[PDB]
Amino acid sequence: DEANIETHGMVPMNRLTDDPRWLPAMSERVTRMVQRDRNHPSVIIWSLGTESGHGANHDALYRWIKSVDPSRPVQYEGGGADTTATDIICPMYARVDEDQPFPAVPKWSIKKWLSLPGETRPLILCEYAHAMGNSLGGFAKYWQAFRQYPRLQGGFVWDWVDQSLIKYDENGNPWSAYGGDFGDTPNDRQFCMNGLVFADRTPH
Amino acid sequence: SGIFRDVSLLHKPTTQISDFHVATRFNDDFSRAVLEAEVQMCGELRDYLRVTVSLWQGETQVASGTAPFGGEIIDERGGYADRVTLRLNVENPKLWSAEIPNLYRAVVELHTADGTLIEAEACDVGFREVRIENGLLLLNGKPLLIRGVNRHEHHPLHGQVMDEQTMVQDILLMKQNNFNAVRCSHYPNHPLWYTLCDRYGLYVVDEANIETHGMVPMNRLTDDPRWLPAMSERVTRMVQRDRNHPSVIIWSLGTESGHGANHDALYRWIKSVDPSRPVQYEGGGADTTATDIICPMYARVDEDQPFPAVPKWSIKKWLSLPGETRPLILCEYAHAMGNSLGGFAKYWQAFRQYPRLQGGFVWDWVDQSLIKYDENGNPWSAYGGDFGDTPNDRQFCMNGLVFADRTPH
Ligand code: NA
Ligand code: NA
Ligand code: NA
Ligand code: NA
Repeated sequence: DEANIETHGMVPMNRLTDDPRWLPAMSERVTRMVQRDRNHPSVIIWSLGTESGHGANHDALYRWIKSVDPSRPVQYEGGGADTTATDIICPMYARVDEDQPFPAVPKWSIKKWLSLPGETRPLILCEYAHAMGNSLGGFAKYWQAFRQYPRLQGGFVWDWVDQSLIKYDENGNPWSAYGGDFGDTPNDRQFCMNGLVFADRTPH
Repeated sequence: SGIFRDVSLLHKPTTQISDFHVATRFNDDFSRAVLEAEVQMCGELRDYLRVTVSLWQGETQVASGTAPFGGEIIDERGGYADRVTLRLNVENPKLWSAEIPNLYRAVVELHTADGTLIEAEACDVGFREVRIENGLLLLNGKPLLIRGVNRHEHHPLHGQVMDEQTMVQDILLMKQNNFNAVRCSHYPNHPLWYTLCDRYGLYVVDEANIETHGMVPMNRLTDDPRWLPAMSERVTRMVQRDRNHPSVIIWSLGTESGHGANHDALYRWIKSVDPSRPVQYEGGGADTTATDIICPMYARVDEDQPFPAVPKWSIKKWLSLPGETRPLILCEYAHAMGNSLGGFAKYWQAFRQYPRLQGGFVWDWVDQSLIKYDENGNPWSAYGGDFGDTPNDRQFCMNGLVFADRTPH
């Protein structure tokens, strides 16, 4: 269960989440979620949101959940996927054997990530195997690793269903539309379609 | 068998230096060091006795300390009247490493209050700190990458007798081929070996002469308290002999003797007597309670070998097993028997990518072949069984990177 918080477009990404002025707004998105869904057994992990960098507000809210509901681990990928605000190493698109040493927030090979000096947490990708169009190449490599490494406990494919929308031609025939087809601009065209199934749930 | 090592006569005074330990501790950035030297004596105790430990860097005396015998109070019965600890401060010490083997000379003088010398002992001193922190083996605060090799004391003509020329030839070839460490497989070496490693610069794993591979199970003796005495002497007498050599950075409890209670006892003994060096031992699974380092033999890079009780996990997988945090250094890998070393590059790619994978020691340095001569008097290389010896294990004694005569494979 994930809080409705994402400030991806900010520069840097944690500009708001590290600002105490936004702590109240963020806290409500976290605390009200917990108060609402804390009795559902299906919910086994709480998430502070996504792509909002790592701000002090995250640390405060991470602790609030740990204090209010100890029965569920708390995770958050922002700021490097292994910050002090997450109980689980939850990278997005970190590869199996290849490192992507980006400055500040590198994406280490998941196998290498587990044994970095002093690291002991389990690793579960919150996003991996981007299923955009003709994709999922190398998917088998992730599962061989998941099965061989005890602490590599899986991940969440990105994602389930294409976010395409229906439009109609002059004859009333419907067609699948993506970014920009509604005169919307700027737009990121087909990047909204990353699913394993088509919008009508027909499988890719 | 036989008297395969040097024999000599040593004359010592009645009142003598019976033992001395040198230690070097540092501050956070190694900009300052303290050389601590514990000295013991035998003979009659007298107030006029003194010990002076002086540290030299070339012909320049950098530090010196003098004090009468009588250690600090230790327990309800006092202290050691026959011991004294000198402590010397050393600013900006030149650090020792296999890269730059900086050495100082420590001179231990036993003398009277006004300067009459009774006798003097000394050793080469290498200022270096070896420690494991956050899962990494650190040398002077930096994570090592062991480019090691196992080296038996072998000579095609002289057998197991070691000479300076041969030792020097090996060290030069090792360094010329980018090796920075050696393992005394599987016993304390000829004393000159350590002196050469100290001066030329090689990291050394000093190993007790203990191997019971042929027992069934392998720990039948090492887990038997009845064999604790024999085992303890091979470990303790080794530490007492080589503890002042800077090249020795790790103690080994032996090899292929399974894991028994005796190993646990001796592991603790070393940890208590010499906290300056990590202790390792591969028996019983390479990651038992008797080793500070995960030190498997022939564990593969990506492929697991799930043997029961003592599995050899892929080294990358071994590091992150739940609860594991220790560094991993193979005490043996890349068995170089005959046309071999295929897949060697896979190990080094992993060593470089994973911080906690800090290398290993190749098996091994030189073929254990021996020279025999034909009816025409011409020499040829022989192996298992060529001397009538039986049972024997044939060519299995030749696993080196170089031929017995040191010609490279
Ligand atoms: Na797993
Ligand atoms: Na997308
Ligand atoms: Na490494
Ligand atoms: Na062999």
